[PDB]
Amino acid sequence: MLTIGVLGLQGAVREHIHAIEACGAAGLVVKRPEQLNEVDGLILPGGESTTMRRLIDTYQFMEPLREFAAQGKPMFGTCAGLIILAKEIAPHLGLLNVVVERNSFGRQVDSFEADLTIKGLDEPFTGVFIRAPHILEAGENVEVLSEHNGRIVAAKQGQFLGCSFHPELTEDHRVTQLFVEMVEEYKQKAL
Repeated sequence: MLTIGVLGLQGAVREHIHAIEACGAAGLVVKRPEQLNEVDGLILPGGESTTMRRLIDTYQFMEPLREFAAQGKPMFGTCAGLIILAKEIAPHLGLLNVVVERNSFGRQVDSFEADLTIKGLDEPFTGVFIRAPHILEAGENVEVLSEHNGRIVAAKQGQFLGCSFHPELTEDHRVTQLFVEMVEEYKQKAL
């Protein structure tokens, strides 16, 4: 069976692990780069991308994360991790071909929920947005999974998955399951 990592340098990880476990996979909190060899896919979560990036440097994760990607292993950037996985205008990994802008809303108005139609899910999914990054543009190689008021909020590209909301702050595990299916799909093809 599958093991999915959650990068554990910064921010909350307990809910992501719970969601992974709820989908029938094993969860591992990844605190050191060598542990990437122990998982079949990786969630990159976090709340504070700048903080997260500084820690990524401190703990020397950047090149291991690039090698993990090169192995074909799925990676799911949620909320801040979307920033780490994708591009900015115009560093981090630049693996997912979308340009992302950091949140600009103040602390008293930076959160909302919205019911989303997500490709691959039948019933709407309650998206939890908290200082959500904004995707400004998606490349031609990127599959849009969900949009809300004209803004791309979930996207997929091969082994990469990204969303700007928190799919783990709910008891609805259908978005995590989409990711688990990508990992299962990698696991089947892996030689």
